[PDB]
Amino acid sequence: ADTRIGVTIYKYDDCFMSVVRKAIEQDAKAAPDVQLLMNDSQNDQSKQNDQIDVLLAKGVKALAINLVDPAAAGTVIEKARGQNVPVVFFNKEPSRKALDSYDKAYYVGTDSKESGIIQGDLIAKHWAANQGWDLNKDGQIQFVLLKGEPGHPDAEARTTYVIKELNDKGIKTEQLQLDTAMWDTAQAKDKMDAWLSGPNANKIEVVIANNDAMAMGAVEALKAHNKSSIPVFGVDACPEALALVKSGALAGTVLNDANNQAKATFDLAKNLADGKGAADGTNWKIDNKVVRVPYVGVDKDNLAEFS
Ligand SMILES: OC[C@H]1O[C@@H](O)[C@H](O)[C@@H](O)[C@@H]1O
Ligand SMILES: [Ca+2]
Repeated sequence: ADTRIGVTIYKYDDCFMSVVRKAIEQDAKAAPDVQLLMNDSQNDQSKQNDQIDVLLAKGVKALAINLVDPAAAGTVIEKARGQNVPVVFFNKEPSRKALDSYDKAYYVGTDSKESGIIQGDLIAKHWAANQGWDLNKDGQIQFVLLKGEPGHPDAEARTTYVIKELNDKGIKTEQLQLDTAMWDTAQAKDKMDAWLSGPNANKIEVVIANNDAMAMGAVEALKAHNKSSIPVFGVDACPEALALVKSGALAGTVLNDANNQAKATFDLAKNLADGKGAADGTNWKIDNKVVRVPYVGVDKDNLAEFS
């Protein structure tokens, strides 16, 4: 009969996870034997926990879980273990210890630091090509940074590695501001607006955001202050962001490959639901229960390949 797979998305109103959610539903449409039970956890781990209980009570044969809280992986694993059901975590990466605590736990995502390195290289390229961006002519990038959720592996790695990569390439940096905007456009717009309204706003040379949603908020705040001359960099290559790379409102971004992350999540979940090896009949390379999908930098010079 039909194989039910339970899926939780941490919040449907996340740009990137909306792409992933839709892609996984398209993938399921192409598997006549599988029924997806899709849940919006509304950015609340307690809601997600209850949703998982309901899915397990409905007899799902696998779970695909996009955690609200990464630290809740253990909690979720113990729920799955109660039914001896496999779980494919995706996009918010559990700790190695959590993954190793249950032989039926897997993870699909990315090499988080790669996105930071790529973003840093993009900034380095554009900085070298636009020395007018060095407003105070000190040879250093005076930056502000809009961080994702504290503790989220992508937020932590993108924040560390964008700056490390710039510095390693011989570009000194001065952090003027850094705060979280929780992956959200409105929070980022308000934070950027505050920074532009504070004393020494005039020192800001480059805006770095851990994702496109926050970058797009910054773009709007810059526009409101007639400061669009300041470049903004993001991560994801969300559809709206690519339009802004085209228009010049966004200086660069980094494709976070939602389509392939969705496909790997679905393929592994379906195999595990069927009691097969996770990668059976696929080309996915699973390394110690993890699949990582490459990022790719995007700017006007290669936009034609992504538009
Ligand atoms: O967990 C959700 C987050 O995942 C990250 O990989 C994406 O870059 C963000 O846009 C998204 O908000
Ligand atoms: Ca400078």
